[PDB]
Amino acid sequence: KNARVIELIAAYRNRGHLMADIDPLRLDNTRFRSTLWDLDREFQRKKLRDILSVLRDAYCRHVGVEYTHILEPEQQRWIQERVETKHDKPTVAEQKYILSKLNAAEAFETFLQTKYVGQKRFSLEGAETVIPMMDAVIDQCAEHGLDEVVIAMPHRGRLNVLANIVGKPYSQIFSEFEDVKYHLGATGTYIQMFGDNDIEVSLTANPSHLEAVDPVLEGLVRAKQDLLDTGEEGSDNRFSVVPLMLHGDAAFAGQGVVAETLNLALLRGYRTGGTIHIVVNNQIGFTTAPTDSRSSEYCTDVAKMIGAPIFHVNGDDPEACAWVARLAVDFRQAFKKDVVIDMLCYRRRGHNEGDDPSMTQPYMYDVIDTKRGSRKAYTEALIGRGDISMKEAEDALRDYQGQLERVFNEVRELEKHLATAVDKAMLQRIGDAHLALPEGFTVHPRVRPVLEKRREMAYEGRIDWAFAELLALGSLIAEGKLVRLSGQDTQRGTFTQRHAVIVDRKTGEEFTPLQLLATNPDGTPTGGKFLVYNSALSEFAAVGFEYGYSVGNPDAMVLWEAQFGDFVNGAQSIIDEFISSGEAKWGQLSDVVLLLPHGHEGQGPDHTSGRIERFLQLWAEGSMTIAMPSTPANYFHLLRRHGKDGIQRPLIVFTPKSMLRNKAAVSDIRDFTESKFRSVLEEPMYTDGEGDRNKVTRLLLTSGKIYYELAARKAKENREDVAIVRIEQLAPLPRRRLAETLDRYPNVKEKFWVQEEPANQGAWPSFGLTLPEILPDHFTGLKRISRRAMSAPSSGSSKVHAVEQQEILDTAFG
Amino acid sequence: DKNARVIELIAAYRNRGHLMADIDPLRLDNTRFWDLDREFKRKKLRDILSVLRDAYCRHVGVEYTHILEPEQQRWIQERVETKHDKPTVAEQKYILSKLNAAEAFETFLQTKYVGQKRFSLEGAETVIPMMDAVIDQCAEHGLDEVVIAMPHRGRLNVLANIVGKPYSQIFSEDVKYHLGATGTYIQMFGDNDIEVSLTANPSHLEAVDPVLEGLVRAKQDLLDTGEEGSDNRFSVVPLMLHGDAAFAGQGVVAETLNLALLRGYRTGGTIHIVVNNQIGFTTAPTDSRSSEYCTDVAKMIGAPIFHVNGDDPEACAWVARLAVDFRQAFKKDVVIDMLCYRRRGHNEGDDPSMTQPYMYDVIDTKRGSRKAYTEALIGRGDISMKEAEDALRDYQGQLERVFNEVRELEKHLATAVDKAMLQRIGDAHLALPEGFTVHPRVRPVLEKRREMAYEGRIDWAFAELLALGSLIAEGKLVRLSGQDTQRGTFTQRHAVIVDRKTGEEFTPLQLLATNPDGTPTGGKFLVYNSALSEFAAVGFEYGYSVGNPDAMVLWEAQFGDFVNGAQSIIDEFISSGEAKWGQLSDVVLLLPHGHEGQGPDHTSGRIERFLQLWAEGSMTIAMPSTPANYFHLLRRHGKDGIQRPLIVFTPKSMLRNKAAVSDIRDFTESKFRSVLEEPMYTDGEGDRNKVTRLLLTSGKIYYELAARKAKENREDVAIVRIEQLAPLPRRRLAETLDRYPNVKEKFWVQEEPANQGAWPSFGLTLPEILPDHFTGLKRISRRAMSAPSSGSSKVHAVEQQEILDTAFG
Ligand SMILES: Cc1ncc(C[n+]2c([C@@H](O)CCCC(=O)O)sc(CCOP(=O)(O)OP(=O)(O)O)c2C)c(N)n1
Ligand SMILES: Cc1ncc(C[n+]2c([C@@H](O)CCCC(=O)O)sc(CCOP(=O)(O)OP(=O)(O)O)c2C)c(N)n1
Ligand SMILES: [Ca+2]
Ligand SMILES: [Ca+2]
Ligand SMILES: [Mg+2]
Ligand SMILES: [Mg+2]
Repeated sequence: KNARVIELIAAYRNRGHLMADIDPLRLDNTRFRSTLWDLDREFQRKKLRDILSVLRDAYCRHVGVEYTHILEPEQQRWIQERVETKHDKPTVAEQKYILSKLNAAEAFETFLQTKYVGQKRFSLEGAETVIPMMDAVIDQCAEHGLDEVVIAMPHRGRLNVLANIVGKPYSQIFSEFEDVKYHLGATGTYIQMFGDNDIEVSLTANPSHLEAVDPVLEGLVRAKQDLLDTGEEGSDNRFSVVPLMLHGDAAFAGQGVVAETLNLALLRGYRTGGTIHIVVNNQIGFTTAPTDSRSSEYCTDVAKMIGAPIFHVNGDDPEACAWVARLAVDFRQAFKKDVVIDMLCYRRRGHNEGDDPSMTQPYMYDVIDTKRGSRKAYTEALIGRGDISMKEAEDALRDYQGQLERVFNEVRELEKHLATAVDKAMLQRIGDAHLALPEGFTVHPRVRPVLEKRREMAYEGRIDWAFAELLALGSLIAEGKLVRLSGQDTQRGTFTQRHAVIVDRKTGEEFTPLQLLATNPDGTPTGGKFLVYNSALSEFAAVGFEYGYSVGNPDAMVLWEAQFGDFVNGAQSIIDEFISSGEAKWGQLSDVVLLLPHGHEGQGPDHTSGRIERFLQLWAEGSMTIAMPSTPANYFHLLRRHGKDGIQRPLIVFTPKSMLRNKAAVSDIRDFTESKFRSVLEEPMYTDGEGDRNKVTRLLLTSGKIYYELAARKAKENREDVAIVRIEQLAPLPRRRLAETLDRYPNVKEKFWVQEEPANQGAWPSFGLTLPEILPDHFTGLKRISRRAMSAPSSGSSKVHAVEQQEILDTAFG
Repeated sequence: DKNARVIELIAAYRNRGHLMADIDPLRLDNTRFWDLDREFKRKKLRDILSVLRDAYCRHVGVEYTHILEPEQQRWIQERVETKHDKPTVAEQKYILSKLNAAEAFETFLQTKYVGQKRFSLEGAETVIPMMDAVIDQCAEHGLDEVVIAMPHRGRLNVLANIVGKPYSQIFSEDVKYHLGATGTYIQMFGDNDIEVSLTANPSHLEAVDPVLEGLVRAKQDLLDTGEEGSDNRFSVVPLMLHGDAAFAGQGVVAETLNLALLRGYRTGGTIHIVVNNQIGFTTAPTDSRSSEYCTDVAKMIGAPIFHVNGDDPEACAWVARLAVDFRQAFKKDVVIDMLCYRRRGHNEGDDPSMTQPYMYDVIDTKRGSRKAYTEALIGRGDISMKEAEDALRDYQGQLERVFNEVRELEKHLATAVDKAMLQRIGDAHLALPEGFTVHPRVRPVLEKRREMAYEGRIDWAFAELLALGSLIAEGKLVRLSGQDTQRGTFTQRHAVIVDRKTGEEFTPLQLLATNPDGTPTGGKFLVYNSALSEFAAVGFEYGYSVGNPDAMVLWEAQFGDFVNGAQSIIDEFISSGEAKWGQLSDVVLLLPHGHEGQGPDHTSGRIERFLQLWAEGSMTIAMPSTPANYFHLLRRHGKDGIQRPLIVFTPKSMLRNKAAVSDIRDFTESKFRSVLEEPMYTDGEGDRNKVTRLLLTSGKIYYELAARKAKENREDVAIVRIEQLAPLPRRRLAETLDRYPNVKEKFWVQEEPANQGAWPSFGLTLPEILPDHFTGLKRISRRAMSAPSSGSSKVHAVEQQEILDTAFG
């Protein structure tokens, strides 16, 4: 009999949530419907009736608890102890405060729908309990003495969140009203009602693309945590900046970026010490029922992927919603792990103006039409429970009216009225750092010559691309800059060229040579730091995270590296919605760098192109910098200009693969110490040699590694009649430098744009249209030499590639 | 108290025993690992404990207590917690032959050719007898086909030893590692056979996952099995292979798992095999995931997960067969996490000890699962010394055969319908089932559709249903899906209508699947509301068109602006599948497009990006301006006998523009017109010779330009529409412009920013393909923008008016 009791306790803990009264609409009519002598027997000693009452109150009332899937026994025990105890009833003051938050939320929803037209799609009606729930999250974070709560959410209830959570005044919110305000960033200060603490509250910008902002929030919070010296890269483990992420039920289950972002939660390179997730589960997605939106019992089932506790709560019970919000913050503080709150509610009205929701959901909306809002329900429950008197409920209705009056009145009143060159000692210091190994450190025999060659390059020149990148990042760290670099296998490098982190052959201990540059020769810190990580196998979440990280710390140097540029299309939503367009749409600035390994080498259509043409198509004056450098020193100056220009603009770099090891693609020490970024490059025979520019009758304009192949062919046939000009900066077009360079070749009779990429790809679709328009005296008659237009970035065969590469070389010199 | 401790101990093994199971063949985690004669209710505590250790703590880690269905938990419990019959010596020798063939293939591949290391299955050979066990168990269930999707690793090994392709066809002439293949699997110890196919894929890991599901669902619908079938067998099985780093990191995995039990997307359960070699290129699992297992995402749909030791090919084969049986019993996904290792470096330039010295010092002391299983069968006494010798002569014989075989290879149409068809589709909207209650606001839509069918003024929404309805009447399977596609985002479609009193669904176009005499046409209308996914949903529909080339398959974006969420499918499959793999798709993407002041995410389907991806006959790209031209576009696409994707930029407010309606004769006596002139010149009293300014455009801006022309009586201006954007209708465009001899200036007019819409490609292409017609072509558009439009509807309205005033200035 005592074995049956242990099985009964486990059944309530494991599956009690399936019986919990969580749906305020009670749509599922079969949810609840599908010995007595032992009830008074004792089984710590407790009677079976007392065990069953504790289990029912904890697991089968307005809170459905999912936690037995958690592999950590200490986390399961922590939830058990706090959920399976008699809870102290909230004070009348706390209850009145919860009611006053529901009064503010409904008074805001009432004014919006009444004052303006076309506001229905933004309505939080049937879900107003999310306002005292969010208030409880922020208040509990303030109680923990934390510094900031950063929110990401979709558009539903956003302005209500602006007024009743962020604390933005109505005059600012509805200043020259109308849609753009449902996507803008905001900041405020939350002051505790019953406490003496305060906390910063911010709301990040987002597109309409639901859940796309999720990794952006995490990056943004991580950047703020690194700046506050809290968390993973901090001295304290408080993670004093809390991500609060809101979601819709259909989007949370359907968008892949949710899983990608959850997968980052405990990674050393991406953890934020746990996110508080709130799903506004109104059991609908426009006209779509949950049975067409997901293959699981709950919209939050994806969170089981990382063993996050999940709390399903009845949105018509704001006390249970506030209690669960505070429990979620406490769990996050104790275990530094994500918590999901599934708030079951409803969408009172139609999705938008042209929607009578009974057309597609007659049953749900016949039930919704018999519902009285959370505010009225809570006022009626408190009255029935004897917690408040008739005068107190009447005073609360007076508070609702005064709050509705205030917003109508306040809005009425508003209606009435730089050098990048470094010294040689800097290069030598970065070279020496590669050999300044910790005591007893064992280097892998294949990594040892790379280190020794870097010391040699630092003092003797012939600096290759891989070392020039580290010279640029190392010199920024020495100057006090925080440098964050990440991507797939970025510590070692996809092409075994980087070795930013080296691994002890016997212990596996990591050593980061560039980190030595964060300390000045005298021993004082520079203020700089090198944060280098291997990312998860994600593009969408990883690019979103790095974009968010550059927003969170505008003073950081933030670089994301694609394994091959070909895989960045997995992050297209981030490129389209944030990187290329965030500045013009929201005034949100990012200095994020995308490194895209690019080049035709015969490795197939998915190991060849970063789709230059797509980034050039997205570009519009002053949105991004787009470059394809051909020399290590020009890449070094490109990165240093980007980190020191004081301008927050994304940089897109088309980086090499085989050209990393091309012996002609090396730079002299003077190119680092006495030069700057060159947007346009001429052949060294004309700038440093005995070449005669006046013999040139044919000019080849190009970008990237094909220059070396064109230069080798010119050298082989002694073609003095042909010159090769490189466009290093593809966007913005270096109009003046390009015009001044071409004027130095007066006998040119024909000009060709030469590229490896197909005719419908690379720089030709934009340069072929733009160059004759911006420089008509220089580029009227410009012709293209390239691969034929293709539906894929290249052929699948390395043999076909080699024939096509040779046809480009023969056409340019034909 | 003692009996209570036993019940708690049993639960502990069932719930968490998989944490102590000996699943890692490398044993890298060094921290990983009384009265027992009393009989409890009746068996001894020692025997109860031994059954739990063998079931949960040996070479198989079982995760199943997360499953909400008690009958599924019970089914696994009964099959795992019992004394299993040891495999016969014949089955053991057969598992060994599959380990011999797979390892020999690997040794041949790393010796004969250079640049192959990156495809090596060494350290993971056990996936070959595991896949063989899956397919053999599906054949034992009498199923029709197993369709495989997998990444690069072991692909050619899978082709020869699973698909059964000959070496002459495999090594004939990197492309081979991405092509589709088909074969017949013949049972070794059984009398059944089953079709085995391998689908094509890009290098983009996990991208093929929803494509496989779509492909399988199309095959299931054709075989009348599953969700849309008469039987519940789901006789076409998706077998999906994965890598451990990709399975945890790619969002498309979760999106595809989310489709597994949906009425519009279910395939009756997928068998998932993760080749968990505990590494991702140079990245350790602790940098790749925030969960204990790479397969933890599968708990999202309550799938059972089996973690298996890849050095134990018997446990791997047993788990594969159990997985098939679970899939058949519950029509739900099963995940097999095969723990193994990657013997060599990721590729030619990789010494894996540089980044993982500890793992590769352990890997260097490992003997293959072939040498292991051969020696373990001697240790067990299951095979003799002569048997072990002959098994080595099987290996050498297999190694010789492939060297000798490749040595020998190296030596040697009208779209118009009759008025009765239109009337039938109109009548269908009022042919309600007995006792059906129409929603009052849906009632006038059905009555207006009968009226339009007989009297004309046919709007866009009805013209679409006239095209789909007429195809169904002709015997075509029509599959239509997308976010809120049954009703339509703009409340315009009503393909499915909902009973106000019962919630019963009624599909008017489904009545056209039955001829007037009562016989079936062979056609069907499959219309669904999709999940809130773009990547998986677009991938699924692309896959569905590949699986049934005879189906009319349409995917509709809520707004064209959200299709960038499916960019990997557009780039890797739709735009390029034909040229890269010879794989054909006739998939239709419907992208609601147009500048109306709803912001940068409710305005553009990015025409410029699709036009940039296009290269000679890869896709058809269109932006129709009339309901009848859209009708003929869809009917041409469904009847042309060409498998080519169609990209359609569809309207939003133009759905209700009273000028954007068509006459019955436009459906009954016309065809698709790639180029459209103004009706005043083709049917009216307009004089083409008065025209001095020619405006070329596409889409709804035509109506605004035509309204302005009419207002000012501008006989000097003509508006020509390009309905088919790609391929450019060169001949029809040249012949149309020749009819306006007094034209002194030509303008391309568009709503979209200068760096967007059709101008970036037309501005470069039109003066090149038709120099006598388009030299001097100028652009009238919005200024170049970093976003598709402004955020303000006020700014939009000013910009729309500046375009109209510039065109008539
Ligand atoms: C990636 C992505 N894919 C599609 C859309 C389109 N989309 C929406 C909007 O863009 C407006 C479109 C409708 C209109 O106004 O005409 S709402 C929505 C339904 C949301 O359901 P859920 O999460 O349950 O939340 P709620 O119940 O709280 O609304 C979807 C699909 C998008 N924005 N982002
Ligand atoms: C979406 C996406 N993002 C990135 C890549 C790049 N990528 C791969 C290749 O394309 C490049 C390397 C080519 C070469 O070797 O020359 S393999 C890989 C590691 C796979 O790990 P896991 O799943 O564990 O499998 P395995 O262990 O069995 O290898 C990653 C990251 C991709 N193809 N797709
Ligand atoms: Ca900058
Ligand atoms: Ca076709
Ligand atoms: Mg919803
Ligand atoms: Mg792997």
